[PDB]
Amino acid sequence: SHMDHLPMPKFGPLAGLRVVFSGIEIAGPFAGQMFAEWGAEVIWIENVAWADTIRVQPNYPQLSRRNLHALSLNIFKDEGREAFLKLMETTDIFIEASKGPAFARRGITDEVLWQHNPKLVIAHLSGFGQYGTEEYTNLPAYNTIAQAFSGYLIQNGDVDQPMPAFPYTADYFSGLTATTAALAALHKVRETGKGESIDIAMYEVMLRMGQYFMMDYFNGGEMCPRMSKGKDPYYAGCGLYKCADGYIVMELVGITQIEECFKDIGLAHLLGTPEIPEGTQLIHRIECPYGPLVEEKLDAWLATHTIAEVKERFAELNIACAKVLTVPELESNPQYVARESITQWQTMDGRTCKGPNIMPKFKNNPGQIWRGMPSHGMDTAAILKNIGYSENDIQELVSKGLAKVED
Amino acid sequence: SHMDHLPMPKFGPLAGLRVVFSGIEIAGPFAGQMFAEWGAEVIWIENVAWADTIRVQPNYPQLSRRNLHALSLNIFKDEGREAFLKLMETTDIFIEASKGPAFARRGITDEVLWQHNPKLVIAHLSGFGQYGTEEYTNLPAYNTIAQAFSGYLIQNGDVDQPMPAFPYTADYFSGLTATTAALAALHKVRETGKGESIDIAMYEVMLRMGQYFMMDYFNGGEMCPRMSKGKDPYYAGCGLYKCADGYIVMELVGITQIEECFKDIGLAHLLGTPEIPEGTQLIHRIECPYGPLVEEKLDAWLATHTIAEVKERFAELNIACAKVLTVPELESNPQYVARESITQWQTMDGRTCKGPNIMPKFKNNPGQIWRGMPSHGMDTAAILKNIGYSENDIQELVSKGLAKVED
Repeated sequence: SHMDHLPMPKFGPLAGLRVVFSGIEIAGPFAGQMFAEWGAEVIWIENVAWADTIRVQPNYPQLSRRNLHALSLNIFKDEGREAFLKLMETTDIFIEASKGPAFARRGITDEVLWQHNPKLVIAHLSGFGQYGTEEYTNLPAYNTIAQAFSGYLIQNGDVDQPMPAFPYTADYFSGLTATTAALAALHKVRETGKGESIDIAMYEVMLRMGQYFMMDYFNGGEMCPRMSKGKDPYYAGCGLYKCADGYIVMELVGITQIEECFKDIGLAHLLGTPEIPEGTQLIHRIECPYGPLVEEKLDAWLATHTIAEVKERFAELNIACAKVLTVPELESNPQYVARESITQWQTMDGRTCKGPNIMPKFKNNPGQIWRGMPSHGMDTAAILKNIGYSENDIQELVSKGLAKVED
Repeated sequence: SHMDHLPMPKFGPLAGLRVVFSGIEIAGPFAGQMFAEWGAEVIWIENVAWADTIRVQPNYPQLSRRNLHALSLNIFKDEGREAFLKLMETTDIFIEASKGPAFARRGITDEVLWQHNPKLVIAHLSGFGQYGTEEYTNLPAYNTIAQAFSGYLIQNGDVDQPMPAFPYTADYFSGLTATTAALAALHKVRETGKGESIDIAMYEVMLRMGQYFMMDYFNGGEMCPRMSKGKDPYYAGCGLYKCADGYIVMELVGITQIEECFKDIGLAHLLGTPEIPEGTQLIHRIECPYGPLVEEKLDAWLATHTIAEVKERFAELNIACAKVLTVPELESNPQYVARESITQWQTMDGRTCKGPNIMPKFKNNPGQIWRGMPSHGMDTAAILKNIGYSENDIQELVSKGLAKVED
């Protein structure tokens, strides 16, 4: 009835949307919790005997589990499964992260889910997909493995040292993709009244994100080299450089930009040559015989100049650049301050917690932080009551080990 | 009327949705084109005198601009602005990437957009946001700058060499976020009938993606160190390692996993000590005095073993691992083959093009590739006719330099 709902402020583009997620750590819960940043009612399912392993992390979970309601229920066993499937009847979106088609193996097929709610949007997040070969389909999902398997890892790092993107980059791309896809499927529901199942394989997500140069390989050209110390694989004066008192990123692009920079770095005599003709806008480091010399002289000029000096000079010449900010430099940055990009909120246990604000910024229906990370099973009793369980019913579930209520 | 629509197959969760985007290169167009992967009608706006600079890229645009309709129109000038605002009247989502609030500066405020369509969802993608300080707000958007400004760059790379995530990682996270947020705002429209404006600042996107360890810094702990050659900052036996014939990623986690691996690598005598007690599941490299020795012996054992040998042994011990696949190894991988993860389609000029399939995989309404990348202004005439312009009207726009039709 009208009294049977979880209380929370009405806000955001997703007010009134009912999302439930089953999963631990980053990828799945990130996908689920994003809905909550933007106003949805999101229920975080944890197992009864053991909580989400994210909780071991000392601070991150205060951000990654904010705005959530906590259910602790064994969704695969007896009366716990009955409770889970009852919950599905009023759920709009269900997100789960598993080792392949684990839900189907345990008897909760999409068919079973749709029996309880034909409108349900189901997002399955896995390392290798819901179907494929016997060898790969049921393997564990890890960010490093997804990067390794997708060709993402091999293109990150230094010339002679590949490295993964950090931190847990594949988990975030995959989780975000799941949010996106579920919202898209939701659109279809609002016209047809028929749900959807989404097969998000982490390696396919990362495959797409690594295509900029890989498309050359697939279509008759060559795969790009890895960066050298964060410098562009192809274009001189682009990427990461070291100054006297820290790092900068820069983009040496444009006629006057190249002309005046060359003069500064002692290479004026290279201008107007066949190798660097009048009107050159971009220097290809491999194709141009002077590529390595340009880098040598650029490094030397930057090495003896401070970031402020470099920024001042690059501002004069309209060369796009930015200091590589260290973590201690973010909070006091005037743009961060003006936009309240880092904010504070209260934890459930009375402490001020610091971290990023809601992103992005919706004008008419902005997101907000309305509750800190909940404890294990904190909202179990309320959720079960809302879907028709008596106090006696809930007690029975708890004694049978099928649910856990508040600490 | 019913005859005034752009022809395309009905498919995907987003069939019938009308999306328009203004922008070049990656971030904005990636956001817009994703809608088209999943069935939406998406119109790509290009300037009249110059096309999207993405077109200079030899192969990537065949992937990044597939499934699109091409409009070439000067949306800020005279009759071109009139045409653009008329188009907005039947558009569901407008995405634009600009240097801050450039649209408002040029007279196309959100207020003006909503005058023509009060339901419109507007997504503004920029480097530093739609508001803030005079110093930062109107600066150019670059992937490297976003990584530098957000604390993402400083945490990627090697101990003594920071590097950006590759390729153009911030452009993809930011574009994807814009898609997600626009789809969320779309939900709100379908109940209230009122549109939304979304301020997606690239640095705020990347700020969120780099929080796993940064949340410790903000809340009384320490920022993590950078990885050493792709190895986990904290946990021994986790991350990237070099074998005899290539690289692997691994996860040394678990009691028997550590016990039997130690035996293999010549460290059996370290088991059952105060430093590595019976029942150790995870080795903290900094806290454990044997951390460096474990790495030394692990490197040595892996260095003399092939990937097949390592995989075979790690499969026996239930240690999660994967070969770092090179780009040439993807197509023939049995999982890629089974899932058709890499596919082919026809370009507009009659050639077979190779690249990733649609991701993710929707069960009931799968995405498909229905058209190759269009040419500059290819669909201008059709789009303008649909919104009420005569052949004479279009000719007038073309002669005035306000529109470009097909080559």
